[PDB]
Amino acid sequence: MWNSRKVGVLGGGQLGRMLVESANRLNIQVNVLDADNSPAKQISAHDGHVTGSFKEREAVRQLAKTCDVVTAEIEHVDTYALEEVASEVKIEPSWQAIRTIQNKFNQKEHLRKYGIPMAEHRELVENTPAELAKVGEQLGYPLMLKSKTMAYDGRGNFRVNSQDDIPEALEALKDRPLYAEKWAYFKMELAVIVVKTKDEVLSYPTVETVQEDSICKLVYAPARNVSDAINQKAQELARKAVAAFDGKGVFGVEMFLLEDDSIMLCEIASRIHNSGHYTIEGCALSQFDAHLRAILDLPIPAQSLEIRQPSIMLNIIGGAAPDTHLQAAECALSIPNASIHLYSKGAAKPGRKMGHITVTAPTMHEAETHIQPLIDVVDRI
Amino acid sequence: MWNSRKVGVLGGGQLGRMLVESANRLNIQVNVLDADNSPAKQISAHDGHVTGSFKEREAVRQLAKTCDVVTAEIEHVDTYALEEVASEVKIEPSWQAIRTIQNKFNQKEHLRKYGIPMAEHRELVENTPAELAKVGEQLGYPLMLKSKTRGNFRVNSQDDIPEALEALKDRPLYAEKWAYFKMELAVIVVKTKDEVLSYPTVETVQEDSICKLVYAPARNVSDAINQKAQELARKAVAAFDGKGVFGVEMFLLEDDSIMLCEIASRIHNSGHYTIEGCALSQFDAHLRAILDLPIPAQSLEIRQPSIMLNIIGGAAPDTHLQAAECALSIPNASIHLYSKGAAKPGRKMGHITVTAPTMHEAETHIQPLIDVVDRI
Ligand SMILES: Nc1ncnc2c1ncn2[C@@H]1O[C@H](COP(=O)(O)OP(=O)(O)O)[C@@H](O)[C@H]1O
Ligand SMILES: Nc1ncnc2c1ncn2[C@@H]1O[C@H](COP(=O)(O)OP(=O)(O)O)[C@@H](O)[C@H]1O
Ligand SMILES: Nc1cncn1[C@@H]1O[C@H](COP(=O)(O)O)[C@@H](O)[C@H]1O
Ligand SMILES: Nc1cncn1[C@@H]1O[C@H](COP(=O)(O)O)[C@@H](O)[C@H]1O
Ligand SMILES: [Mg+2]
Ligand SMILES: [Mg+2]
Ligand code: NA
Repeated sequence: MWNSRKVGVLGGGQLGRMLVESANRLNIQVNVLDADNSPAKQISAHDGHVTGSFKEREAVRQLAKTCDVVTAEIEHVDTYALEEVASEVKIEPSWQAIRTIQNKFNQKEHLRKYGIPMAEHRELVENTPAELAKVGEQLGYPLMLKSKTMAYDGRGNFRVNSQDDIPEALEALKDRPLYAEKWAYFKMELAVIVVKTKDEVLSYPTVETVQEDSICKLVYAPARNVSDAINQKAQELARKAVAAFDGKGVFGVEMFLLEDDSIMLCEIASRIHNSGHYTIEGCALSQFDAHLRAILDLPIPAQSLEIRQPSIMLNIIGGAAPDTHLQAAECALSIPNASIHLYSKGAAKPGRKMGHITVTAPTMHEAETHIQPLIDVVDRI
Repeated sequence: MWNSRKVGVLGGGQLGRMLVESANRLNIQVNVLDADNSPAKQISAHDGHVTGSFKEREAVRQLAKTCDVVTAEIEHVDTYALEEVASEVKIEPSWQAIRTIQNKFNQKEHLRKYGIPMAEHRELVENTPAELAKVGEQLGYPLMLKSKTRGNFRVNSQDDIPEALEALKDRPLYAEKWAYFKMELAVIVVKTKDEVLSYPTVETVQEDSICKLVYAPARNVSDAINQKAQELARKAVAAFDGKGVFGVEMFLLEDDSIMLCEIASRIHNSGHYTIEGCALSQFDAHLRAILDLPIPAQSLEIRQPSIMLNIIGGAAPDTHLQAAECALSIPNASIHLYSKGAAKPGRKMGHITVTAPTMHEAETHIQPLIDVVDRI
């Protein structure tokens, strides 16, 4: 009815899985495109999934020929197959938004036309040290070396501190299209989850995030020690970046806070984002519930995106050992107020996002205290 | 690891479903024994499930054979069948405790040995008019005609006896002395290998004999009554062997004293609010309890006032859809549909839990949904 439609999700990792939990609560059929038995398929026992990859032309097209709206839980999808099937199903958010967004360098130039403040950069026309060395004397060291495509979870980033790191950097991001970014000296990082609807623009509070080795680690929601003046500029900034893109759906906005208190965009995501996991226990409508509603033109009471109590989300990243992530979840079993989410991801690879723990509390202070020991254990591994 | 043990659950209705939701978060495998595509199995795509009824000796024996522990999501389960296998698989909570509980008369007699304040009652051996009549004289009217095993009949005076008896024909009974409560109460208790914990006392509301609404916590009920209820609950449940979540329904008497209504040996309707209401739901709590995992006390506390509205089948096989479609627009409304599909009259189709910082506030948001459901 309002829930008879089928939703095609390109990608079926943890994100796709949180989306399915939300789908399941409303009895909306979610057909997933990804490997068999992926995280999302694991909790949706029916026959509509499609086996194959989201960057796969014919797999992308089959999914679409069987669903009323096709969405994505990842950006590195075949937007060409999507333009091809644009006539057979609705796509939200838009294939052009995804195509743009999926190339970081391209995303950025798209936004610069829009006024968006963002770190200086230089594309790398070949992958020579000569080239890099050059760009180095153009924007200084260190600098962030980055792959234009396929990057997520710090996977296409490489900090270059000196000209002596050059070969390692290049090796590291071997055979990928690159660009370098002038350093961003942030006093903190922020993120706003924006929701684009048929007739409205909604958003959650600004949160403070902490990244290490280029990967998100913690999220404090709402953001600590930030004036309502900053929260605000942050929010405007985020809505602006989003308005630059076509589509209904949840959008993730990453910004850096300058020592000067001014704001910079770090990157924009045309999907459900790690920065918003706290919404599950943190608000009445999680980002995941929100996103389905948006792409299905279902209501979204704004009150439901307000934060119920303070919270902190800690990621459970693969460590040196492959058992290691379990030890963290295990410790979480004893943190008061800690909600544990394991991704059913398989082999835990170092740096691999394997699950998250979200801790709430009537006050940050107290949420901070409940979680310390778990960060402590997490830290020593 | 700590989450490599297998859980087999008898039943795959909305209860097993939420129980499955919780294990999927922990990636703990659940083999459900029930029909195919049961609400629960649909959210658990693996091959360990068993197709059958939890009333058939063999379906059951098959499930134990593939689990570490066996638990249940419905009370009417075969406990002799379960008994048989307590040799091959651990059963939590006890088949004995289950067996005792699923008979309300026996459940009742075990609990008097323990001091559980309850209604006086009288066992009907004959299901004869003359026998009932006598009882009535000791107990007074009206009184509650009850089956030990929809199964109740309020009897007002001598004359209703007749109607009252066919009314509960086939079944054996005992009648209960009237309870003049001013409110109904419920406590979700958690029996751990080591302790008996409870979540807060909540107020429950019925309609046509089916839970309709629950107010968490119970409205304008002093802190003392709350704790008294919690105490009584914990104490009755401690009279049982085995681990796991137990739901205890109580009567608040006019004099503010508490009387036990009944105990259910499992995750129970009155506790659904614990999903959005507490850091650890009753589903989360059960899985931990049975598997011996920590259960931090604070995680059992109510984060904010919440109200759960059950979504009950009406006359139309779609109506639940109205309720939920109306709820899409209710502020702070967390919707739970059971994928039971086919709406029949009075069937439990889903539930909605609405939260807010204050109970008054939640009542305000949910009102219209109530009217809605009421309109139909
Ligand atoms: N210019 C930069 N200067 C300093 N640190 C950066 C810069 N760009 C990225 N980072 C750091 O790495 C994190 C992840 O980088 P990002 O560009 O967001 O890639 P990913 O797609 O893999 O998220 C950022 O949150 C920030 O900590
Ligand atoms: N002794 C009693 N006097 C008044 N009402 C009673 C009595 N016993 C049961 N009831 C009412 O009947 C409803 C169902 O009774 P209960 O013993 O819980 O039966 P069931 O297991 O069938 O729900 C109760 O929740 C309460 O309203
Ligand atoms: N982190 C991220 C960025 N873009 C998508 N994801 C999530 O990460 C997945 C899987 O990452 P992994 O490479 O560890 O399997 C995606 O499908 C989605 O759920
Ligand atoms: N109503 C109830 C009573 N005891 C448990 N349940 C739940 O009801 C389900 C089945 O309800 P139905 O008869 O409508 O199919 C059971 O599996 C369990 O979840
Ligand atoms: Mg990022
Ligand atoms: Mg009852
Ligand atoms: Na950092």
